[PDB]
Amino acid sequence: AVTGDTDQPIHIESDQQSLDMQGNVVTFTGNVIVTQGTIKINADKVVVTRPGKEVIDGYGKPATFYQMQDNGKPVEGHASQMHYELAKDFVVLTGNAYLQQVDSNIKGDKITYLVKEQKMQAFSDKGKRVTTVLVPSQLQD
Amino acid sequence: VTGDTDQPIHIESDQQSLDMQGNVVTFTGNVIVTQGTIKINADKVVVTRPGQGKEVIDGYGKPATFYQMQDNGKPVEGHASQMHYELAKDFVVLTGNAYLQQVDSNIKGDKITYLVKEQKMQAFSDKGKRVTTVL
Amino acid sequence: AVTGDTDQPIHIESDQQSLDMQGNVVTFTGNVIVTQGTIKINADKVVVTRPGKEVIDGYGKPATFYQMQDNGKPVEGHASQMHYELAKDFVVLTGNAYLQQVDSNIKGDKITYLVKEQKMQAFSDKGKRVTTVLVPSQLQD
Amino acid sequence: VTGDTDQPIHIESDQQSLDMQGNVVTFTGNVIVTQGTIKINADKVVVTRPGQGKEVIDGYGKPATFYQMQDNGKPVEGHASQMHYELAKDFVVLTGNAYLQQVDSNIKGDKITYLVKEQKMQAFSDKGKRVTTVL
Repeated sequence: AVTGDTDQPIHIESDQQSLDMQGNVVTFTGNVIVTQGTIKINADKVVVTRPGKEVIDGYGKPATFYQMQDNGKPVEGHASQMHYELAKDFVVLTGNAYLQQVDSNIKGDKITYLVKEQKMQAFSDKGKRVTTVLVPSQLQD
Repeated sequence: VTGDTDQPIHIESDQQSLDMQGNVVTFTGNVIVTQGTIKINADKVVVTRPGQGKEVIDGYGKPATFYQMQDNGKPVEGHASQMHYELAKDFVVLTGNAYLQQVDSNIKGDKITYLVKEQKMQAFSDKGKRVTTVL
Repeated sequence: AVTGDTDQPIHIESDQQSLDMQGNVVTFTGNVIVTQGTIKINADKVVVTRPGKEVIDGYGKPATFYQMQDNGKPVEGHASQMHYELAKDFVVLTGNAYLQQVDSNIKGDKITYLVKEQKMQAFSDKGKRVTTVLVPSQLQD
Repeated sequence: VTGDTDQPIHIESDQQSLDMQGNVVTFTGNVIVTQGTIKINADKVVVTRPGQGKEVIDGYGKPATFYQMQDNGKPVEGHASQMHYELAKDFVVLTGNAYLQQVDSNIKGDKITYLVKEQKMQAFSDKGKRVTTVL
């Protein structure tokens, strides 16, 4: 992750916005674009919660994720849902999830991504499988 | 074949963890690794790309299997509890009930060492003994 | 030689085994025991070659040779090296060689033994000699 | 001595061939046969044990020598080009420049026959003649 993204303001943009004062849930619908530094999430619906520290959930067909790494190369991925826990800098993709790095990619039903640890995990549902491919250092863009 | 090292690694598993700092990938649950003409089956696989040419594959299975086509069109196949493949040094090590064959040739032992380019196999025994029958 | 030994599988046993696919040389090291019927060779190292029909070379301190004869009596001998050519059933002992039959023995630097001919020859190096003793038919075991 | 026939045969040679089917041994190169109190030197020796009591020793030498102790403590010694000893019939035959002596007694001829138990020697001549001098 471009180190320092986390310390940036979270800019959201959408058509509609709903704000629920009791409960404290903010919703955005439309061409929802959420940006934080180089981080970019696109979804149809984005709901941000502050349980108790912010959490951001994105829903799309699919919801996309982008972020530049310290080396100038991007990380990209999509899934039915992007769960981003701001505090842990932890991104979870579920539902036909896909995540891509310059030297490797992963396809699965759930992909977790600890950004400030540079560690990714992927999981499959009963009857299904994870696909990982390591890109040879010469087929990399 | 010699050009397998430059081929992409395709892995299927029930789950995986990828440490991209320390360039290590761990796969578990009916893992199938294929890289060029290399196929590996195991319960757990660990692949390490220090820096791909210095790549290392470790496989753990009840039989855990290894397969690779050779340049002279003869495939190498074998199985063991643990399987270790150093692609840098074209070197395979099979441990625990190891078996390895290349068509008409074969060997068995508690540990098999297999130099892929030198085309030379070696079998070793624990507290036991290696044993063959030639006609 | 117990007639029919030659038609038996050659069983080898050792600690390590090396197999050299280019060249076609199989090596065995350790408490190498090679058996074929009643034939038994013990060595530290055994290398089997198929020039072109198998050949088996045994090295020990010394490498030993045993085989029961059709009459129930054994032939035994030892030397630094046991060269056994399977095709000709021809055993050569070299290096402080010794060969023993129920009624006779031979000590020399090289002893050849055509098993399927029941003929033995022994040789000495310049400056050395062969010793043959014929055992009286009453001092025989 | 009479019990020599039951004694082991010790032979030294540069080389030997032993046919164990047809019970024949051939020795070449400075051969030394010793059996009890029997010593034989020759370039080539052939010993045959049909079945040892029917043993036969043939010796070939430039002098080729024979030696055997007798029961009465007097040794028999002689030499010839060819030497033939039938231990079954206590019989020695020396051919070609034969010489044989037993202490004070002796004989010379182209062929000497020597009955060991009868203590009786005989000398024969080719196209020539036997010859002695008595004082």
